[PDB]
Amino acid sequence: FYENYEPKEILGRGVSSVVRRCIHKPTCKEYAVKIIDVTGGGSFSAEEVQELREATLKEVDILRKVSGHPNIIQLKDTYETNTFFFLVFDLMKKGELFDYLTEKVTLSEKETRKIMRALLEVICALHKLNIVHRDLKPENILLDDDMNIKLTDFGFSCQLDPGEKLREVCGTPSYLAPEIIECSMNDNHPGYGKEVDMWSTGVIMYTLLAGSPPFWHRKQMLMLRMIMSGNYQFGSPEWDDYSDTVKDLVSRFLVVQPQKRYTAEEALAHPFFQQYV
Ligand SMILES: Nc1ncnc2c1ncn2[C@@H]1O[C@H](COP(=O)(O)OP(=O)(O)OP(=O)(O)O)[C@@H](O)[C@H]1O
Ligand SMILES: [Mn+2]
Ligand SMILES: [Mn+2]
Repeated sequence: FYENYEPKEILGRGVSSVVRRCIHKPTCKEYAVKIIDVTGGGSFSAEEVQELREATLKEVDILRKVSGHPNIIQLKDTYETNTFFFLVFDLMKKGELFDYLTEKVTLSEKETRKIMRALLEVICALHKLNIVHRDLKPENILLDDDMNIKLTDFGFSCQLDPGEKLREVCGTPSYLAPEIIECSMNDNHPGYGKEVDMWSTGVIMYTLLAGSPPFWHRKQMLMLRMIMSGNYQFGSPEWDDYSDTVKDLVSRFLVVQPQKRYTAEEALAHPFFQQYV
């Protein structure tokens, strides 16, 4: 990696990796490199290190499969050694949607419609290929020069065989679909699928508008109970200025029963996105 790229400053860090800005020596163009330390540390037992190696490979695999979409991050180069993985992506200058939301506090309904439209189009493309992202959140949505969205972080992503379900619990609890929490509680649960992305997308859209999570609590225990029950509300002091149309959309995502939750294709067909037909 270091023979072709000059490593710069840290752009981010993950549980087992570091993301740094870097310069491609030959071209002198800048990129971002996600460096994954497969060996990690203590909890990284003989078996764990391999758990990561295989996961990274899946990540790269998905990346390669979705390469080419205007709003998905583009994997440009990869390198591997007996310890680290080096994924090279185009550099996202305006950073994370999370950072942006941090400054803006909340976003307008028109801006949110801009972002949501692009996001749904991405998820629609991922779902069309039977790929579940499993980590849809503001932190994994980056921004380019023109403030256009770029979905990143396919570290928990999986391309599913027809009818294949998942059972592992991974991702930020606040964005976890009820099915994921259910599954962890009971082994006799049918596992989960793509629909989890749609719940996450719901949490996201809500937070963009409200500047806060639909579900939250001091104790994770009750927070999860809230998610499971789907007990969230359009807070009286915030949601006043937004149209009911957006509130109908948000509510169609936050549906505890996967089978009755909106799909990306349905979401995009909702009134909220039909002004110029
Ligand atoms: N192409 C990019 N351009 C700009 N900076 C980026 C890029 N990709 C990642 N970063 C930054 O690094 C952070 C981590 O990237 P990424 O989400 O892939 O890491 P991770 O270790 O998988 O994350 P997590 O801890 O959520 O699992 C991002 O949130 C972002 O701030
Ligand atoms: Mn991430
Ligand atoms: Mn990740």
